[PDB]
Amino acid sequence: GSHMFYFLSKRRRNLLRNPCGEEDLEGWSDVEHGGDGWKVEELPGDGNVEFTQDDSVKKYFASSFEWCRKAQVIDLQAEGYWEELLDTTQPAIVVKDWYSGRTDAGSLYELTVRLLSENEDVLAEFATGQVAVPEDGSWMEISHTFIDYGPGVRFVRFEHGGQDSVYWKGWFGARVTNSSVWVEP
Ligand SMILES: [Cl-]
Ligand code: NI
Repeated sequence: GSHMFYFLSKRRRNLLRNPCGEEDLEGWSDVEHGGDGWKVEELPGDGNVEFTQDDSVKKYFASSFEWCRKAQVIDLQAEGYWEELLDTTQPAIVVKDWYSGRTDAGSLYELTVRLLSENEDVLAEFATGQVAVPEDGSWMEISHTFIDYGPGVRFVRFEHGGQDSVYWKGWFGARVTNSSVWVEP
């Protein structure tokens, strides 16, 4: 009620802008448009129809027949995570993403998240490599929690992407949405 655990718990919030495409590609950088590029689409066109545990999620980004990628760099200090706190406490940095594909074509997904120093030094890294998206159209979560990452972390670089497995014109690639980065104690 006055301790750091309480405050970090209270200030926990997604630090990624525009996680679902409500603002199109706004807030996303190093946007790479492989094939026909990224396209924001709405939930239930139907199919497998899952997106459970969060009904606020209405849209997703769909990738095409060559890699579509996009990234965001989060300034932890600017969001109020004190340099001293980051350096000695190294509080949990939790990154999550949701991906799915179509039932009429396979697709691939990849996530790379890095903790960077003030000068873009790569201090920590989580990387999925290329991942087979579920054939049945279901949404899959990926989650990684960075701990014990050492001093000097200032930025979180979140990068993800998708492509189809069929090389077809249109948007048959991996779909991504509800991406998150937050700090917890
Ligand atoms: Cl949140
Ligand atoms: Ni307290």
